[PDB]
Amino acid sequence: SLIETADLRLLLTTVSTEVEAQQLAQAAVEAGLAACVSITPIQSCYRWAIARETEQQMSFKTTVEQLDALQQWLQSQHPYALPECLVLTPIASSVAYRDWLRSSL
Amino acid sequence: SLIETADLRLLLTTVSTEVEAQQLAQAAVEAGLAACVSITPIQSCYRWQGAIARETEQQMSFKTTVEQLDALQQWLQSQHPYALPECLVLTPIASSVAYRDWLRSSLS
Amino acid sequence: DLSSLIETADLRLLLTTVSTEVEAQQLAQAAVEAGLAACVSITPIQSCYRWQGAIARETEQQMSFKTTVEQLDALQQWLQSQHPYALPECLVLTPIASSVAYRDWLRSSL
Repeated sequence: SLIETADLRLLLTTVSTEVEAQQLAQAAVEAGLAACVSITPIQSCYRWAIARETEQQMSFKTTVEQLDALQQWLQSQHPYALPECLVLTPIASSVAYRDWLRSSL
Repeated sequence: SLIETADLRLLLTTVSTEVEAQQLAQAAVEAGLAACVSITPIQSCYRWQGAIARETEQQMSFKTTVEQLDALQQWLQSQHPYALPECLVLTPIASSVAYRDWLRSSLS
Repeated sequence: DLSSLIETADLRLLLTTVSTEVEAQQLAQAAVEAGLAACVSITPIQSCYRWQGAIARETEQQMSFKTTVEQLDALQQWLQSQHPYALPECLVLTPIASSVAYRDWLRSSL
């Protein structure tokens, strides 16, 4: 059952292509910067004038210990870009999932 | 109108296929454990069984109250196709008065 | 600023759903035009809920409005005048960190 959590983090960022998204996910998990990553296609509307672009939403599961390192490494992979960077803190998790995630880093 | 909230919860998990996701969503709602469930197709990448895997999955977001969360999670665990399901819980910090009321009422 | 994470308390994500892609695109455009959000993202989903006593499953568009707490009230009030549903979903999350560069872009856009 559930345990209240303060040290888990979800890092949400965007990249332009699926190819990049698949590569970033794999190398992030390979490097121990995230335990898992999801990729979701989205359409974004934003001011840059108003642009409408199709991109990939990435959600990286990680801990507060690995977060700063993860965010920097991601930016090193597209240093020209000014990507979305938003982090959420879950208030709870299962014991088992929390332990797997921490063990994977 | 907007109101600060502390008793709403979004439980996030993933399942393999669309059928699995539809069945689990319907049954949670029918059990009165979630007010609504959203399902989004995703690709995931993770370490499992000593390897890095890339797979297509369905992201699920169960909208519920703190009162039903422990029950929903115990139920999920008995019903989930994965041995170790993803289980992450987010807390909204605000809602409309009318939406907050709708969620709570759906589970009353 | 691109490489540095900072704690944020002033950023907000407002989540709602609408029925059609046309609706979503029209709302997202108008929110950015009016300075109420810096960025709006749209994602196709399926949602399951009880309606008129029966379990319904419907295709919808999930929207995520990225904004500040200074604009959040105005956004929500504006949404209620412009949303196609009688009782729209409205859940707001607080990101607790961002990059210096993204937070500044977001603030400067509003």
